[PDB]
Amino acid sequence: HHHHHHMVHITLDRNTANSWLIISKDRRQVRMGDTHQNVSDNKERFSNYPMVLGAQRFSSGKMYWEVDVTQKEAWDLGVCRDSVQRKGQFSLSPENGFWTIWLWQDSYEAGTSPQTTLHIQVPPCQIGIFVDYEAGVVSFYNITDHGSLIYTFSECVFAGPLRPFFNVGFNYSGGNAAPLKLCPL
Ligand SMILES: Cn1ccc(C(=O)NC[C@H]2CCCO2)n1
Repeated sequence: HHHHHHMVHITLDRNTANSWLIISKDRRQVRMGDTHQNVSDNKERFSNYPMVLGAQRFSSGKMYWEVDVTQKEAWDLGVCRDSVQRKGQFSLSPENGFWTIWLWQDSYEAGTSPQTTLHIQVPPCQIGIFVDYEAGVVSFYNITDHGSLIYTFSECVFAGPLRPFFNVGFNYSGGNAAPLKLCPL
């Protein structure tokens, strides 16, 4: 792919984070804490899952960023509507305003309804995310495997401003403590 030149500098929005997340001072890394991180509750925070949004809002153009997932067992990544539900249980689907992929139990899947099996020969350590707002496209790339395509959502109906979306996953196993990191441009 030749999307690197649409690179954007993403930072995480503390105010949207689940109350157990720890966001680094530079707002470029997030991990699961072992307890509540001593913040007040607010209507923006994801309550049920270890999720957080980027601060940036996109309503036009082409955007590209990269995320480091090294040594994680579980995570979700992509974009979502600014108006997605924050509280209670929900599925990651385009009907609910999410365009995402994930790792779970040694398999990679795209957040369609129902979910789609991904075919990855080289487990990725870094994921590239490309959004073309006007075209209605969200694509995922395997940076570890020379940028190979993972998945394309096309005919997307964004229906609002988009925000970068992250889920660090639970750490019931003790094997999923590692952070998500936004990689330098
Ligand atoms: C499950 N559910 C429905 C609505 C809410 C909500 O807004 N909670 C946030 C807090 C902290 C201050 C006000 O309430 N949570």
